[PDB]
Amino acid sequence: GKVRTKTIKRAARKIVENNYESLKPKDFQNNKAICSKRNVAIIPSKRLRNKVAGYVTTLMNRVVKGPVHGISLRLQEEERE
RNA sequence: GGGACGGGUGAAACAGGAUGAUCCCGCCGAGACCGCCGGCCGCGCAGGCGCCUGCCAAGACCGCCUCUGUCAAUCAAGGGCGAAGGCCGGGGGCUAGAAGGCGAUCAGACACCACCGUAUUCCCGGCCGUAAACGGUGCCGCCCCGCGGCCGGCGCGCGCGUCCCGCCGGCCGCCCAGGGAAACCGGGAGGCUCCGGGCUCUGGGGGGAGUAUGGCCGCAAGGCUGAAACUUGAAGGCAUUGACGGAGGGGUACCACCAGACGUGGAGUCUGCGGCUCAAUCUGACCCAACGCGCGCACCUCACCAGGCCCGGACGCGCGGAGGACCGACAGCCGGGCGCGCUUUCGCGAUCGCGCGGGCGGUGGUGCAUGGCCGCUCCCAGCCCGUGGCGCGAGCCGUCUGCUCCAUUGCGACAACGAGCGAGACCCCGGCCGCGGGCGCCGCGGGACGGCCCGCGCGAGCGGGAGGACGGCGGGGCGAUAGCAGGUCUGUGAUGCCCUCAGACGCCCUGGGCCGCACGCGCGCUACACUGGCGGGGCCAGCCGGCGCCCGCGAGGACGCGCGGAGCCCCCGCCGUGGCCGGGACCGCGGGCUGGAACGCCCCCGCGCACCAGGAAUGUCUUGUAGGCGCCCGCCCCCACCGCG
Ligand SMILES: CC[C@H]1CN2CCc3cc(OC)c(OC)cc3[C@@H]2C[C@@H]1C[C@H]1NCCc2cc(OC)c(OC)cc21
Ligand SMILES: [Mg+2]
Ligand SMILES: [Mg+2]
Ligand SMILES: [Mg+2]
Ligand SMILES: [Mg+2]
Ligand SMILES: [Mg+2]
Repeated sequence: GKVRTKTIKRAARKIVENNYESLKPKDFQNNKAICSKRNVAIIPSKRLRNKVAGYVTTLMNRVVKGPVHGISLRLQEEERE
């Protein structure tokens, strides 16, 4: 499985926009661990958790290098003028 | 001049060439025709119109404080012009080319393709008078959204450009209203059921039939005009959804191909399927999507054939019955046998007997009356809902002519917005690691996620390299909407309606048959040998699993207890290319097992069929895979060339 279904992407986007300060991209361990938290998000199945975490890391580094539309980063401070 | 082919086709073959072709070059003759410029340019009443030079007459448009004064529009009759082909009489003869000839293609080809070639194509004079002669839209006249291009003429403005602002006329494109059955028109096909500007022509369901008979015209071919009888229930127009296409564009798959591998069809044989035979050889299914499939047929299984027992007829109503309803039997004959039948005479006692209503039962029929279960479409990626919008409407958008994915899987848009099903996720199995427990290795968890690096791409995602037990859908299960006259009434206390119901299609018993064989083929098995056959020896599997002693050559047999695994292969020798020690079909004595009963199955001696690698055709397959080798379960009294593993 390489193409990721819609559910993965939508939930991953929600997670990033919600928990951004504690998702360091480029690692598959931190993000998996954080997604394990129920205060963060709940995954019924192991494989789904790994899949979601992987997409979350790829989205997070894509964003840290160049933020995207549809994901809110509160960057006004450096673009509010 | 030079020296061997040239022509033509998808590929070829007829015609041409040492009598020098094809090719190069120069000259000569004749007759057609008028290119690239050439056009949402133009002219003309239409048909139609393209070399240079000269001559002749003509025409529309524009400009005008020119002239006349209703002189106009449309039109049967009548007159004139009129593509191409065709005809008459004269000229001319190069290309092409009806007819004709010939070579190919084809089952045929007198057609499409190739080659030769008459009339014709050209000019003069004259007939004919037809075309999808189409803008499939008659002529005159009025009003009418907006934008724009080109042609001709004239005027205004300036910074004088072949500038831009206008007017008339012409040729075009898009288009709001409006119109329409709609396609579409909008310089009208508008101003019209709110249905009257003027003139002429045509039509009244489809065929018969533009035919017959008359008339006029013409050399002719033919043109103009133009019925009836009879027959028929639809024929047609515009548009929607599907299916199909020897239509185009994107994709995809060893049930498709490339590259290979292993095979089948050639023999012998197991089995099933048609045909023949019999008393019966019981039946279902016939391209994918019937033919080792409806889970192993001596009796049952079993319907089919030859024969025979029994009522095992509930429950109600009417009549009879213990002064005796119904039921069994020793002995002798006929009967495969039975108190089956008969011949004498004993026994039993209401568990009922006859009729009428009313049952149960039945591998009997319709799978085209049905339920249920499968097969196929489908080893697919597709299917729909609420609100909203477009159309009179069936319907359309949502649900994608962009880029990606094996995938309506995703990125990014858009009169659509928002959800759902299928796909994924999901469950079983195996590879690595940990904990716990442990008669027997079996319970709970981690781990792999396109995660890291480098290239690209906004994007999702593609290519390469690592590290790791494993790297990119590892093998299976589940399986959308809608549908089929697919199979099944012979799987069932699943069933409607038919047929059978006391000489039974009920149930049971003895036999036979389903295996019978001039022949056609479907899935398989054994071989055609030296990469081998025989003998002796050594040795390791998993689904899982039972052994000792003694007789017997072996298959097997009598005892007694709980204990236990192979072929290929490797080593040593013989055989030595001979249908031979390859091959083991077929057949004759014999010894055993199961079973009430061998037609069934094993072992021993003997005989030793075809087969020398298999035509036209055709099937399957990408890693622990094909192929080769063997081992257990299923149905099973005995037996596996079958099927699941
Ligand atoms: C009109 C002549 C026909 C003669 N043949 C028959 C055999 C044949 C075999 C071919 O396979 C190689 C072939 O490929 C081009 C052509 C032929 C010709 C076919 C001719 C039939 C003709 N009409 C049908 C379709 C067709 C297609 C063609 O392909 C272009 C073609 O080539 C000239 C001719 C034809
Ligand atoms: Mg002519
Ligand atoms: Mg007309
Ligand atoms: Mg009217
Ligand atoms: Mg009418
Ligand atoms: Mg009519």
